[PDB]
Amino acid sequence: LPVVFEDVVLHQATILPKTGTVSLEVRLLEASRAFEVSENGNLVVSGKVYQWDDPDPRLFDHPESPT
Amino acid sequence: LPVVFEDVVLHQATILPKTGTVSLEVRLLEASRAFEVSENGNLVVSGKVYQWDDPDPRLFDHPESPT
Repeated sequence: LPVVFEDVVLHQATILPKTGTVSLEVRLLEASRAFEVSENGNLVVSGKVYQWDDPDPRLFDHPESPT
Repeated sequence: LPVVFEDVVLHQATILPKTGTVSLEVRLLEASRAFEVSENGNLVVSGKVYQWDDPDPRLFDHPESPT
């Protein structure tokens, strides 16, 4: 699956504890091409994710050097 | 449940069939306080819906008429 992300925003940083686990939940809206990651009911990440329909190898050609 | 809608948007109008039925699917992201209604996988309505924490009757008092 070649994927495309857009307008990714990180609202808060989750801190992994030394002992235990943290549960991260992902909810997708296929129609609106929007996603949302949450922890304990608190929004942590949001943006837009959808499949890349027509990949272009041109995109990954290395850009002209700053120097 | 006193509810508050916000930034509601309608993308298309569904034509109720004369014969048969039409099924609408609604999805909520409680963390983002957003909702989407999809018809056959097509976005129809979008916005933000959340519970009204502190209702106040003063809001519904009729504004004085300019005439």
